[PDB]
Amino acid sequence: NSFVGLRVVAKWSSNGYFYSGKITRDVGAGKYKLLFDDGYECDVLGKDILLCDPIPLDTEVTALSCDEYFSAGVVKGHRKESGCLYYSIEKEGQRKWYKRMAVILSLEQGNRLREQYGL
Amino acid sequence: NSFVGLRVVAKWSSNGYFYSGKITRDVGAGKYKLLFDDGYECDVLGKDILLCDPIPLDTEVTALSCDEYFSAGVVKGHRKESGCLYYSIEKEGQRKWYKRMAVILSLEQGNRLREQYGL
Repeated sequence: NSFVGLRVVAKWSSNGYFYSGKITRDVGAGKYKLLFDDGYECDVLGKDILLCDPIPLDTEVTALSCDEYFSAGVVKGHRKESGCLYYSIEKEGQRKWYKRMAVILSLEQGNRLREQYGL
Repeated sequence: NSFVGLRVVAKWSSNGYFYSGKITRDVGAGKYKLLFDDGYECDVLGKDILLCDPIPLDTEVTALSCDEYFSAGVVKGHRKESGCLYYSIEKEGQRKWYKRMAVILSLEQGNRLREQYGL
């Protein structure tokens, strides 16, 4: 049951989005240190951490982009190119590719995925 | 007079990068509430906030990319298309376009700009 170095989607704020990152260390009491893709390293409780290296397909997510700001869409495909992972988020009936860090889950979506994928 | 609604590059961690965002509110004691482009809204001290809506040209920055991870480069141009702003970061003698959220300043790089652009 090694959970070190596994990419996970976890929230680091009491009321915030579930941002993507990777587990850098497994501390006691189920509190894992996560280095997030944006460079912020901090400790997060297992409940707040979702063990989803590939974002599940056909899962509602929040896509962050300069255009449309914080849109809501559904994953409709994955594409790993030269290590870079992209998710095909369908917003308003239109599929667009978003980087791993450009896709984060809302509180409701994170809670929905916690039941199945939750540390 | 007011700094609210002005894009700024500020750090929200004691030892962290200067992430881009926008001032959502001006609170007392020079402590401004910033909504960052990643959706994290929190209060930041004026020292940690850099007033640079367009990232300064010919300024050393840290480009975050899936490939090359946290590379370092220098801005060599800007391009705003349909609101989306891209910076031409020159890494290893090669100019590559990065989104606004894809470019963040390091501790030393951000400090170097504090003397000029610092709240």
